[PDB]
Amino acid sequence: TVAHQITLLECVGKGRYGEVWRGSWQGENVAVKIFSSRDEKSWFRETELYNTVMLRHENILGFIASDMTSRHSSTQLWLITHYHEMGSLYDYLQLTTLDTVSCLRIVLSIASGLAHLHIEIFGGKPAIAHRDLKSKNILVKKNGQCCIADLGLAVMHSQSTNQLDVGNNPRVGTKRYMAPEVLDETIQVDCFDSYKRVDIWAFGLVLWEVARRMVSNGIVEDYKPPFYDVVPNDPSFEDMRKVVCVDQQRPNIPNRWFSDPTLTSLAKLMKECWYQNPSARLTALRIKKTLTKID
Ligand SMILES: CCn1cc(-c2ccnc(Nc3ccc(N4CCN(C5COC5)CC4)cc3)n2)c(-c2cccnc2)n1
Repeated sequence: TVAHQITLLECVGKGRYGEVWRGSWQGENVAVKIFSSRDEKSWFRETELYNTVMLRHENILGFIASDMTSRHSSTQLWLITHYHEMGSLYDYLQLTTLDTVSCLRIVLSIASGLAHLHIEIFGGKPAIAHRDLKSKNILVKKNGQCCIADLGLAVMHSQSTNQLDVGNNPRVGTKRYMAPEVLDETIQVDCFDSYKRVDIWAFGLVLWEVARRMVSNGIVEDYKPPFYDVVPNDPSFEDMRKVVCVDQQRPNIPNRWFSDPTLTSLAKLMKECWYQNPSARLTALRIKKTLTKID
């Protein structure tokens, strides 16, 4: 049962991460991620998280089950979750432009999901850093809010024991979105705060991607990924470090943005996610409060 109770209907994505399928469970739409054979530790970590923690939130991909199963005479690792037909924020930002209300809805939902991850709840969940946040890791829901997915690189911290749980995963984050301290390998790995600060850096990149797609003064930019103009597709590790650490570049913020009320708040936020000093960066909770106030 659990995975034998599921019919894989159509495969909506294939990539390094493996495969994502739309499928039926009880005649219900579910997402089914089938992990690539290279990536069993991400499956194990995510199964470990969603099983040992009460991790449920509007803006976090809703867990249904994890399972092992045979197909084509080989073991497959499955993670089954709610299904969101609109797909990834990354693909959404190419299929449409945004007004002010829908841009703010999107980024605030993301900040809310991320704050919920970052914040320990007592008697309950530990603090959780995501460590691979990106537009391709964020699902758009029918109601226009988003939810965060792909918890396989997650790190946890509990105040009761003061134990940092970094797990055992050789996988590293998407290179395009790696904060400088990850690229120049100076991140203080023993301090949980360092990982929250990595999620904030990545959140600023996503915030940048979204803001760009908001119409202001009747105009809008084509979708482009962070640093699209200084690194190739599938950027390499040294590709990113030279741009981020040596040149210390940031995605460009048009000056005009500071004449638009909404874009002004957004551009101020992103700049305070990109401080090269990780301790200078806003926290997720502060981002949520700020966006909650915007109009
Ligand atoms: C690869 C990123 N990931 C997306 C999902 C995920 C979770 C829940 N629901 C959905 N549904 C969905 C619907 C439509 C589309 N499409 C949109 C447009 N289409 C265009 C062709 O060019 C782009 C591409 C595909 C994609 C996904 N996906 C998951 C996942 C799944 C299970 C467990 N853990 C994570 N990982």
